[PDB]
Parts: sequence; structure tokens; C-alpha cells
Amino acid sequence: MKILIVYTHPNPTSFNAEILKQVQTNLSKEHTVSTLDLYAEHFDPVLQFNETHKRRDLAKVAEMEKYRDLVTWADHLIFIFPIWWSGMPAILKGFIDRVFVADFAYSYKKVGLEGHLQGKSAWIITTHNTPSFAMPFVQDYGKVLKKQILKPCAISPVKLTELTSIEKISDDERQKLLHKVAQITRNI
Amino acid sequence: MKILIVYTHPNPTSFNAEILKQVQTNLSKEHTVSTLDLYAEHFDPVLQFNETHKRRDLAKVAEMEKYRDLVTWADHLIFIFPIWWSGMPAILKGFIDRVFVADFAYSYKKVGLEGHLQGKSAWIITTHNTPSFAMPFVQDYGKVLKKQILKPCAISPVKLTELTSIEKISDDERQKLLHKVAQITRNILEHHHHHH
Ligand SMILES: Cc1cc2nc3c(=O)[nH]c(=O)nc-3n(C[C@H](O)[C@H](O)[C@H](O)COP(=O)(O)OP(=O)(O)OC[C@H]3O[C@@H](n4cnc5c(N)ncnc54)[C@H](O)[C@@H]3O)c2cc1C
Ligand SMILES: Cc1cc2nc3c(=O)[nH]c(=O)nc-3n(C[C@H](O)[C@H](O)[C@H](O)COP(=O)(O)OP(=O)(O)OC[C@H]3O[C@@H](n4cnc5c(N)ncnc54)[C@H](O)[C@@H]3O)c2cc1C
Ligand SMILES: CC1=CC(=O)c2ccccc2C1=O
Ligand SMILES: CC1=CC(=O)c2ccccc2C1=O
Repeated sequence: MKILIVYTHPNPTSFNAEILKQVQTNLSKEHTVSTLDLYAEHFDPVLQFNETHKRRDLAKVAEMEKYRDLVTWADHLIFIFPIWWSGMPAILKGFIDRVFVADFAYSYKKVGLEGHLQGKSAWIITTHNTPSFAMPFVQDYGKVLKKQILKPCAISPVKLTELTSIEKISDDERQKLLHKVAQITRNI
Repeated sequence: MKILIVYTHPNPTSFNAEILKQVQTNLSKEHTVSTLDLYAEHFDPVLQFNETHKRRDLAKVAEMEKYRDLVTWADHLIFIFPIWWSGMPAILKGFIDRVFVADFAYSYKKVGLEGHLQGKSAWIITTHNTPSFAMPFVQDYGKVLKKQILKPCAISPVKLTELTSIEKISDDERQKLLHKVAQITRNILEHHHHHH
């Protein structure tokens, strides 16, 4: 199928970069794969609207067309990013802000939202340094993107994979987490 | 006391802009107040680090020095923003990422984190279209910034003021909300002081 990897990290020799390689290398050659490196793209995450440039027409903003086109083309989205302050890094938050706009990703109905990206699925791979037991007692940590961003847009299902205590553990342990990510990627 | 309002909205004629105006106008004159319009500042919310520019050095990044010094100066921070996708607009999220860095806003306890912004308190003013009953149940909606950002950095107390069904309510009801903001603002006072 058509696969869009949206990758978020400033350092090309990061552990998250390593996670990107695992996915790319283990994705079947039957898939058609494009990677969107937000940092390398120099993506501008700051959403702007006014009376001059109306919110209503955010769906037709020229600079964002390439990214709208990438999302519409994809059948399965894979997000790779570290948890910064319980959440997506700013560049990735703004990818959503700017690209997932009304009349493109969803529309307003009588009561709530109507999703428009149906037929689409996603996989979220997050890294962070919070222990696994602590996780029921925390806000977001990938759950906002999954539960309150991708789902409302009709994208289903969404698998959320957290690699936890990621700095406290050993290289050895991180290699094992890399192996499982490769494994999971293989069985898609 | 020293009050830093961090304001986040791309539209100078937005409702959020009206909330800012209500806050600025109703703060006691005994306070020294500084407003940081992230959008007017053309704030770059994209945190950069790598081999060349180590994460270790972030608390010494040049462009962000203006914004570290504002935080240090403040006794009280008021955050004003619309909820976008359950949380802070990207530009404000990057404000946290780039400014509230290790060795400035916090550092590492033998076990967890040690906040470095003690002596400060905050007020978060949010707008959104979700019913208030849903607030205890939705992820974030200002709860991350209050509970998992400001608190760990040793900022306390933190007041969370949510203006709900903001676009669904009437224009009289929105004006009523503005009155509520103005009145809370008038009560931002040092202990045993009255509003000047
Ligand atoms: C602004 C900011 C905010 C943060 N807020 C949160 C908070 O809300 N929640 C909390 O849980 N965490 C928080 N953190 C920490 C963050 O989640 C981690 O730093 C991150 O998830 C690790 O991913 P990375 O690619 O950046 O790791 P890197 O720093 O690149 O590497 C991490 C570790 O893996 C190693 N490594 C790299 N490659 C390999 C390999 N091939 N094999 C084995 N090991 C390897 C490294 O050498 C290192 O020890 C925050 C960090 C920042 C900078
Ligand atoms: C990218 C994006 C993502 C979003 N995600 C979420 C979601 O996660 N959850 C959901 O609950 N919300 C969501 N929203 C909606 C958002 O929270 C609201 O649009 C916002 O909070 C309203 O504040 P505003 O300043 O932008 O409103 P504005 O559009 O600027 O104005 C709103 C209303 O108030 C009126 N008004 C202006 N001034 C006054 C005044 N002085 N007195 C009385 N009325 C006045 C206006 O004329 C108007 O009818 C999202 C919006 C965007 C753009
Ligand atoms: C809540 C939180 C905030 C951080 O800035 C942070 C930075 C580095 C490691 C862990 C953390 C963390 O758990
Ligand atoms: C989940 C969600 C996402 C939105 O983009 C949004 C936009 C405008 C009003 C409400 C909402 C909302 O409830």
C-alpha cells in the first residue's frame, strides 16, 4: 500500500533517526513509501489566519499543498517522534495545525466533527524517559495524537507504540526495542 | 510584582486578543507587566540540537536569551491561548520546548526532576469549543501545561481558567466571559494589597 512516514527529530544521528532506518529497511518492497522529514524540509509549523487570510480558506493555502497531497495519497501513516513535554515537538504539532484543516481532514457537522481521511490507518512510535508503570497516570504521551487527532479525522486503526524509560535503559535494551520495531514493521 | 503575559494568537482582532486586552487593562498598577506576543515576535518554535549544537548547551542558546530572561524576571505568568488539537498552538509549544530547557527551567534529581522556577505562579486562560463537562475526561486541554510542564519546573500555584463552548455560546455570553476574566485579573494582587 501507500505509506507516508512522518519523521520528527533535529538530529540525524539520534535514536529516533535509528528508528526511522529500521522502519524504512523493514517495510516490504510491495509498499510504496515516502518519508517526510519535517526538520529537513524546514517545515514552518506556525499556523496563520486573519481577516486578510481567512481561517475558512486554510484548506487552500499554497505552501501546504505538497503536504496535503502526501496525506491524501497515503493509505497508512507512520509517525516517529520523541515526547517533548508530554507531547509532539512543535514542528510536528504545527504539521497537524496547518495540514489537518477543516474541509480537508474533517468538516463541521451538526454536533461535532465528521472525518474525511477515512480508509486511512496509522502507527505511532514514541520515545520517552518515563517508566511504564507511571504511564496510566500521565496526560497525552502520544494519546492526544491517537485519540483526539487521528481518530476524529476518520483514520483507523491507530497503533501506539511507546519506547519507555528510553534514556535510563542500556544500549543493549535499546537494540531490543529496535528489533521489535523492525519486527512489527515487517508484519504489516 | 512582575507579571509576564505570554499571548498566543495569529489574529490581532481575535477573541483571544480581547482577552489579552481585558488582562492588560485590569492588572493593578502596582504590578510591572510585560506582554510577550509570540506571533508579533515572529517566534521560531523549532528546537534545534545535534552533534554540533549539543542539547547540553540549550540553556545557553543566543536567540532564546531574551525569552529566558523574561521568565526569570517574572513572579507571575499569564498564558493566553486557543486550544488547537487538544493543546497549545505549535508556536507556544515551541516556546516551552526552546525556553523551558534543562539547566534553566529544571534539572535532574538523583531520581526525577528538580524545578528551578520556584517563587513563580501562573494563570492559564484557554478558549475552545468543547463542553465543560468533558474537561475531566479529555487528554490535555491545558492540563498538560498546568500539571506536566509548569508544576515540574516548580511554578505554583497554577490557576486554569477554561472558557468553554466559546464559539457555540452567544455574544452576550462571551461578553460575560470577558467580565469573569476582568474580575479575576483585578484580584491578582500581592498579599494584603488592594487594586490600584
Ligand atoms: C525539550 C525536551 C522535552 C522533553 N520532555 C519529555 C517529557 O514530557 N516526558 C519524558 O518521559 N521524556 C521527555 N524528554 C526526553 C525525550 O523524550 C528523550 O530525550 C527522547 O525520547 C529520546 O529520543 P532521542 O532520539 O532524542 O534519543 P538520543 O538523545 O538521540 O539517544 C538516546 C539514547 O539512545 C542511544 N542510542 C542512539 N542510537 C542507539 C543505538 N543504535 N543503539 C542503542 N542505543 C542508541 C544514545 O546514545 C542514548 O544514550 C524531553 C526532551 C527534550 C529535549
Ligand atoms: C487549528 C485549530 C485546531 C483547533 N482544535 C480544537 C480542539 O482540539 N477542541 C475544541 O474544543 N476547539 C478547537 N479549535 C477551535 C478553537 O479553540 C477556537 O476557534 C478558539 O479557541 C476560539 O478563540 P479565537 O480567539 O480563535 O476565536 P475567534 O474566531 O477570533 O472569535 C470567536 C467568536 O467571538 C466573537 N468575538 C470577538 N470579539 C468579541 C468580543 N469583544 N465580545 C464578544 N464576542 C467577541 C467573534 O466575532 C466570534 O463569533 C481549533 C481551531 C483551530 C484553528
Ligand atoms: C516532564 C519532563 C520534562 C523534561 O523537560 C524532561 C527532559 C529530559 C528528561 C525527562 C524530562 C521529563 O520527564
Ligand atoms: C477535536 C476537535 C478538533 C478541531 O479541529 C476542532 C475545530 C473547531 C471546533 C472544535 C474542534 C474539535 O472538537
